[PDB]
Amino acid sequence: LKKYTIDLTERAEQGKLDPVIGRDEEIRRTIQVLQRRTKNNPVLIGEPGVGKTAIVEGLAQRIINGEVPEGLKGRRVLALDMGALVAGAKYRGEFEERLKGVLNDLAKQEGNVILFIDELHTMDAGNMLKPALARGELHCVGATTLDEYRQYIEKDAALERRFQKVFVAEPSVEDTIAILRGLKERYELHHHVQITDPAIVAAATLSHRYIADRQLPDKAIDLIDEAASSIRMQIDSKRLLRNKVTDAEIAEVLARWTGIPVSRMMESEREKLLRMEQELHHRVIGQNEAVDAVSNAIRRSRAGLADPNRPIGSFLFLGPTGVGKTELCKALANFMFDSDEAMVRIDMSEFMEKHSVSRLVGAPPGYVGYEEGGYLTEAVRRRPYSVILLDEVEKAHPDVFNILLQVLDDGRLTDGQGRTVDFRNTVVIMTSNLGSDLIQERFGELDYAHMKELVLGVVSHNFRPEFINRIDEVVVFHPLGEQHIASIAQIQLKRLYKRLEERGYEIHISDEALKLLSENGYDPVYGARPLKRAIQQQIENPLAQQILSGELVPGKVIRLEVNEDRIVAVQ
Amino acid sequence: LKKYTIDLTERAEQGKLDPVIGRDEEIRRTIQVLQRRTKNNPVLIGEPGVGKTAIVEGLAQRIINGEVPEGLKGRRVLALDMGALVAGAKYRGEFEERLKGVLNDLAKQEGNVILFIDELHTMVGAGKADGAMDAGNMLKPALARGELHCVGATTLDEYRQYIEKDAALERRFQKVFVAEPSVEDTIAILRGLKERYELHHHVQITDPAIVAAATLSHRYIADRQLPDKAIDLIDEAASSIRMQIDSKRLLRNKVTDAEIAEVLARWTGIPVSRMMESEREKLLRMEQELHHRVIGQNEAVDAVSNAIRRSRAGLADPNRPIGSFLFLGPTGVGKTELCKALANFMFDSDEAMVRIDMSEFMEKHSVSRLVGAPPGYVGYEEGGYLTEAVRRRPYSVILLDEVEKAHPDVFNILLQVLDDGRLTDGQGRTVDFRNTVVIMTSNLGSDLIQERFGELDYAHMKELVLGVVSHNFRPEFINRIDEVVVFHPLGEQHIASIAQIQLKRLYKRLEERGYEIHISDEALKLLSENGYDPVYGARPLKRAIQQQIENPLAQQILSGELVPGKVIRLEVNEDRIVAVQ
Amino acid sequence: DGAMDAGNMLKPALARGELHCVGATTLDEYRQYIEKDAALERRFQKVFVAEPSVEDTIAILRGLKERYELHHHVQITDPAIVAAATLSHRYIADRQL
Amino acid sequence: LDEVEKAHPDVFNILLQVLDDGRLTDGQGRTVDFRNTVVIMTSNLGSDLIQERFGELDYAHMKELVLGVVSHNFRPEFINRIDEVVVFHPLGEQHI
Ligand SMILES: Nc1ncnc2c1ncn2[C@@H]1O[C@H](COP(=O)(O)OP(=O)(O)OP(O)(O)=S)[C@@H](O)[C@H]1O
Ligand SMILES: Nc1ncnc2c1ncn2[C@@H]1O[C@H](COP(=O)(O)OP(=O)(O)O)[C@@H](O)[C@H]1O
Ligand SMILES: Nc1ncnc2c1ncn2[C@@H]1O[C@H](COP(=O)(O)OP(=O)(O)O)[C@@H](O)[C@H]1O
Ligand SMILES: Nc1ncnc2c1ncn2[C@@H]1O[C@H](COP(=O)(O)OP(=O)(O)O)[C@@H](O)[C@H]1O
Repeated sequence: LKKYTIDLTERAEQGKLDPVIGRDEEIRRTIQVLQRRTKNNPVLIGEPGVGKTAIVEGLAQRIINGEVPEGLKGRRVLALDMGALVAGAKYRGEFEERLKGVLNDLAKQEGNVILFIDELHTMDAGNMLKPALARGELHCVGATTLDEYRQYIEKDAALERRFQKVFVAEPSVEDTIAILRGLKERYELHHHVQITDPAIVAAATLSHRYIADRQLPDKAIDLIDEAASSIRMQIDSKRLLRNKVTDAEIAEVLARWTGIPVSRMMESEREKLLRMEQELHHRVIGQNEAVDAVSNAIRRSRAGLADPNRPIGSFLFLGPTGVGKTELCKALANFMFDSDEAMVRIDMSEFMEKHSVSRLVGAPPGYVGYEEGGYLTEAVRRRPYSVILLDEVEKAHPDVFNILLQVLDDGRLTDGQGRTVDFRNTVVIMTSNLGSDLIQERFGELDYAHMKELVLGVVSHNFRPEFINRIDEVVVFHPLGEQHIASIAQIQLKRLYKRLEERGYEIHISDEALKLLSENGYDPVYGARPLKRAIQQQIENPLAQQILSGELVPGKVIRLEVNEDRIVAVQ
Repeated sequence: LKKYTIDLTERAEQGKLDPVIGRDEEIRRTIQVLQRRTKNNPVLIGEPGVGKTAIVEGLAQRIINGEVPEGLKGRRVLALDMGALVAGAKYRGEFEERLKGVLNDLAKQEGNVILFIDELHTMVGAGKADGAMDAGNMLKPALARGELHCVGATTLDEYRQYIEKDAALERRFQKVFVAEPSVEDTIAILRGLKERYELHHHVQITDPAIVAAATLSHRYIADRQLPDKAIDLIDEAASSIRMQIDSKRLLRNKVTDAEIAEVLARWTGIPVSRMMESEREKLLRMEQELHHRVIGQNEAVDAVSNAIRRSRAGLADPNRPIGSFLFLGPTGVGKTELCKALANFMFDSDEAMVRIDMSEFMEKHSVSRLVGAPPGYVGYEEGGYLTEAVRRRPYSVILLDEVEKAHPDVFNILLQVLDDGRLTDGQGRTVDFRNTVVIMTSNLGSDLIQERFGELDYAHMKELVLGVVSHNFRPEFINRIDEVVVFHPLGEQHIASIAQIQLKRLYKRLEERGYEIHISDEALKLLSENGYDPVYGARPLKRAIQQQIENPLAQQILSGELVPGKVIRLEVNEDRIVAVQ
Repeated sequence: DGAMDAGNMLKPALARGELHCVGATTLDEYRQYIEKDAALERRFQKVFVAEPSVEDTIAILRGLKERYELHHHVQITDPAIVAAATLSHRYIADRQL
Repeated sequence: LDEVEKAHPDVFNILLQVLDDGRLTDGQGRTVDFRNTVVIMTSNLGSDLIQERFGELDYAHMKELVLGVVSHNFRPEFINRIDEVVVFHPLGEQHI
């Protein structure tokens, strides 16, 4: 009288119920599937929350209270017994006599009571229950993932005659909100535990902004119970306690593997004075042309106002290439993602094949290579975070020109196989390499508001008037002078400093000594690409010549001399 | 034997088997094979959901009820499962002791047992690990000696690449082809099976919901086979109504075709559900509902709305698409816009218009991009641009844009879609255009269409343009077109009515932001000077919002007097327009 | 035949309720050796904990050096501690920090 | 990696991870560090372009001439991850 008897009258006697809130059009689906006789086995597929707990607690609520009479109620079904199957059985084959005895002797009353079985994926998933499922015995409620469903339950053929994929879509933030609405039946009457409104949402907002590889509600019910365990054990660690529940309880639990505090995890209405001066302006004091996209074009995007089907956050940003684009697309990702993952560069410069059809926005059939294709074909299926560049589109023959008009408008959203692409959180920096190549020489009297109307007015509409008729905001990047790269040639040398103090050499360099490099440094054609090899050929390959020779001993700082026709820093 | 093989014959004595209706030529041919001396092994070759598992359940019901010959009288139909034989077979020859345990129990039965191996292809290469196969190589002597009576039931392409590759096992089975029943042959299937679903659901199922469970399944569900979806639909509908009596004559239990097409609209997306909607309001106003978003073009809508009424009355050719149109005429007149309207009428989504631009098919090598590459060539398993798109949406308006810019050898690809509604892919699969509307815009006579529209009233643009310059020299393509449609160019009467739905669909959301604008009547001809074009058409009107109305807000930010919240006007002056707060 | 249940026997303390577990073991050996036993990993939920850092294992090495200075009778110098954590992290790849 | 231009272009995506990070994923999912190897790729893409170098090409413009022929064969993300593209001159009479 122990194993195969579960009485569901007890569930209101002990309060053993965790109520489901949010899923009703995805659980009444698993009562539509279950009520059939062909394919009457719902297997619940996806992220958690249901798992044979929504149909069993959402079943006694409509019978015992008494709005409907007794001539209609009577759908009293039962639930899973799984615990004592493998445990307590010793032999080979005498384990099997318990599983055949649990299904055959529930037929003592000619089908008076029916039964569900839960969580069938393991193999008990079609080795000992397969005649028990094919004989039309009783119907069960499965629960798999999506990939473990196509491991076991769909490349079979005799099992999908009864099972069918029931997918649940990714849930709200209000999943654990009502978990702590009812559960004060157990918390305040005997322990007086309060958890405030900004403390339930705090452990649940971690999905669309913080980390998006993991599901929400597994990360919500566990990071509240650890934050609520504060009082009874920190009083046993051998004005007294904040009884006002704030963001502090979750932050001790959440930030014990990151290192970033509360201060930028709840970016809010007044927090936008605090999110101006954190990481963008300590690595470099500057790069304040692109701060406009987070100041005036941010009000209609992050307050529930992001309309994806017309560009509102698309602030246009121009310049040359290799000159500061790729760092800011990483440093704005460093300002957002707390790390480095934005690797995007698109140029239409030096490739002449018929493969420029797939680099647009995807390949229609008749091609080779859909797995990579173009770069933007793969940059949403990898992860939805990428900052799209557009360079050097102005050179090919004019049959290829006007295909840039189709994506920027509200005509069709242009995905590839049925799942979405990014329309809301992308700043597009493009590159203008028209006659701004002779202007890079001097930094005296450069135009900010004389540049784009009188220079561009007479040079654009001779060959093509359909390019700048839309695009008009032109402001230049930094002109390549002396001291603005003397900061940049210090950034690449200070990662040579840390490369060198690991072996005991601290090298200094003067304002005179690093503009010795500037005669062999930058290129107006490539940007700041020949800066790094100029560090190798001028100092770093002569430096390793002297570290190995032993004439630069660790400990003594060395200075330079001006000398004969090859310029190296010797004693 | 009793550990693996489900006994179908004692599952028929309890009444647990589905009543099998019909199949008496495929059951008799099965018994004709099951009574052979050697190789008495039928294989019920069909397709998924044809009824080949419910043929042996109509053979096992037949042995008990006794309509079998003497010789099959009193047999047992055991349903061997090759998934329960490779179930826990970890070690060496744990599988082979399961067959040779089953095969030696079948020899103790001295031929009184029929063995139903459902899905024989799961037997080809079962416990195969070491080398030589172990399931259809252990049965191979007792299959050829006429010893174990093996009713197989596989599908035809699972027979083709599993059982036909073992040519020594392919001969031990006799193909009893189970063709799927027709739409009238599955009503009698479902008329007798309806009571087995009435007793399970406690739900009354009318034969109106059964005569329409099969005509709507066959017409609209094309991937499945017929007595699998027609019984899926009634089981889904009886479970949809089983909610309405549990929780919350007018609280009904009856299934009618209202509930059957509602489940099928919830499956595929075709809303032909009930005419108690505004469809009675819609079926004769089918020509003027297009006029809501196709301004003018009375010859255009009376060709497309009369052709898609011709098929909703069941009167059109079922070996031909719903409409085959040649929309030759000027650019920006209602050519591409009507097909969006025709998709937003028939399949009520203008995203169901498969636009194909035939300037991408300028040269002759680029014709296997539409139809698919042959076997062995690049882009074979990808498919074609037209055939795979119609396999995505078989219910779509195909727009073939500027077909005069195609190669002449792409109209040859487009002779079979028009004549028969078929196009074979490069992989030998045929796609079915019988539900699509193939509309083909062109600019081949547009120089002579535009000059004579206010001269030759409504019919002489059709005649006499064909033969001097236009398409008659390649004559096989003209007569396959359903209606050749010429487009009269737009005057000022239409572009005033065409330039009113620019923001009409976005109008129904953006009121509380601070925008509601009524019609201003002074800047009407500012857009009617660049937009109303006799030569280039009304397509520069879409740039006449991107160039005329939307400019001095989104770039005039930094000066510091114009801020949004005030609705702009336009008046006829030399203004460089102002905006007062 | 009837054996092979060293962990199965433990679970009659889970029938008691007395069975308790803090799984700290090899992760992929926790996957394929706890394969069929769902009654050993009932709701043991994914909470992060693994290898440290280079400056975290310098504190490991600085407190453990007295066991290695007295086993070998050498004087492990604090440059050798930092260089053992930085260079092994950089160069040795198959091993953990 | 000699005769590198004869490799299929799906081998350069595998080779790119070597020059990007120093890592390369084994087909069993093992990460192999290449940060202490010297990876040399021998190719002759600009073969008939260096045979005319003896007139007015002293390895500065000649480096950019062969990197025009090579950029038609290798991806631009691949060539920038190469530390040093080296152009070999043809051997004179005194070298033989
Ligand atoms: N002639 C028939 N009379 C009565 N019921 C039928 C008939 N044909 C099919 N059915 C029923 O319709 C369904 C058809 O499924 P099956 O009989 O298994 O066909 P099937 O060919 O085996 O499909 P698969 O893909 O191989 S499982 C079952 O529920 C049958 O009971
Ligand atoms: N919508 C929801 N309503 C109520 N509880 C939820 C909801 N979503 C998640 N949960 C909680 O999250 C936990 C998920 O755990 P579990 O159901 O074991 O995961 P799985 O479904 O993957 O087996 C449950 O304990 C449940 O209480
Ligand atoms: N703020 C900056 N100002 C100038 N140059 C920079 C800055 N940040 C990075 N760089 C330079 O950009 C170079 C990389 O540019 P390049 O290789 O031409 O383009 P990409 O990285 O997009 O391929 C680095 O060598 C670095 O010196
Ligand atoms: N007969 C018409 N009815 C309704 N709108 C029209 C008509 N003719 C032109 N238009 C408008 O003109 C625009 C034409 O744009 P576009 O599609 O670029 O031209 P085309 O159809 O020639 O390719 C459409 O957006 C449409 O709103």
